[PDB]
Amino acid sequence: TRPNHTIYINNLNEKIKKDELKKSLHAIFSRFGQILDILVSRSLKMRGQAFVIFKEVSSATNALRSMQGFPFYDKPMRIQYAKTDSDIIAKM
RNA sequence: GGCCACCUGACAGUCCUCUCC
RNA sequence: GGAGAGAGAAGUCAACCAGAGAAACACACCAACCCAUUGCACUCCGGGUUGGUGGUAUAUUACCUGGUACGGGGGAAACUUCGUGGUGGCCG
Ligand SMILES: [Ca+2]
Ligand SMILES: [Ca+2]
Ligand SMILES: [Ca+2]
Ligand SMILES: [Ca+2]
Ligand SMILES: [Ca+2]
Ligand SMILES: [Ca+2]
Ligand SMILES: [Ca+2]
Ligand SMILES: [Ca+2]
Ligand SMILES: [Ca+2]
Ligand SMILES: [Ca+2]
Ligand SMILES: [Ca+2]
Ligand SMILES: [Ca+2]
Ligand SMILES: [Ca+2]
Ligand SMILES: [Ca+2]
Ligand SMILES: [Ca+2]
Ligand SMILES: [Ca+2]
Ligand SMILES: [Ca+2]
Ligand SMILES: [Ca+2]
Ligand SMILES: [Ca+2]
Ligand SMILES: [Ca+2]
Repeated sequence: TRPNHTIYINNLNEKIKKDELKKSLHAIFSRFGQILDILVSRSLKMRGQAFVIFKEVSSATNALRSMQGFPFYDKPMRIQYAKTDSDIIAKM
């Protein structure tokens, strides 16, 4: 997609509990820039996926490039820019 | 006296309907 | 959301009333597995199995203790005793 503040991550290990997943995700993407929020749900349609909202688009980009395919909980991470702005960025 | 279905009724954390706030 | 009412599923129960009073079932939540899902969201929330926990279910229908209504005993009497849905079919 086109650059976005938020990156969409899928092909994540569905067995990891929400709290732990969000914490590890925060630990791995922290270095690219300030993270405004990380959204994760284990519902039928959202499981295996996560939305990491960066304060700066440039951070979404470096994070996406450097971490594409990163082995996370035994599965290579797939990353794309989110198709639309996350509410906090849009309502901003 | 027992066992199954069924009938009437008592009981009425889900759901539906109605009234009021 | 909340408060009433109707109906009523599941399940338990049976002469009626009252005091005590579980279980069953329904529902919700948690855990572990299994199945399904590769899904672009920002109003939580897939299914199944096993186990567990919970509620003005703080219910009421078993059971328990009192009386009430007919029946069977016994006793001068007083009174004291046991028993109390409809229907068909099948089991000695
Ligand atoms: Ca979780
Ligand atoms: Ca979740
Ligand atoms: Ca890790
Ligand atoms: Ca795996
Ligand atoms: Ca309710
Ligand atoms: Ca008001
Ligand atoms: Ca309210
Ligand atoms: Ca209410
Ligand atoms: Ca009713
Ligand atoms: Ca019934
Ligand atoms: Ca009671
Ligand atoms: Ca009780
Ligand atoms: Ca129970
Ligand atoms: Ca349940
Ligand atoms: Ca699974
Ligand atoms: Ca698909
Ligand atoms: Ca979208
Ligand atoms: Ca939205
Ligand atoms: Ca929600
Ligand atoms: Ca009798």
